Amino acid sequence: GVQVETISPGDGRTFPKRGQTVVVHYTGMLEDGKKFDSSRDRNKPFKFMLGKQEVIRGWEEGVAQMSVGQRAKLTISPDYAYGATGHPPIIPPHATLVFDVELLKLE
Repeated sequence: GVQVETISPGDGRTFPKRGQTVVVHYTGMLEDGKKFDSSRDRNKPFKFMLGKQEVIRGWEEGVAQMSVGQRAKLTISPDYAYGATGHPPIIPPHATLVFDVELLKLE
């Protein structure tokens, strides 16, 4: 599944719902800390629609548990990420992923 650990608190009140668009900054890392992707490096927040299945399951279910303004560490099992096949060569088979996610706003 996905484990959500707070880095810094959000408002504690505004949680995203299915169909809403979330705006986030994120960094994705493998278990040894290697970064594989980051919106901060592009200086461009990332948007996705909750429930559209346009991101991996853990990032979706994890952000659903975040409030606006929160920054959190999401640890995601491979079955909630890229599974047995992965995303070669950047994501190996059966990889647990760690994302640092900041929920900036809902649209």
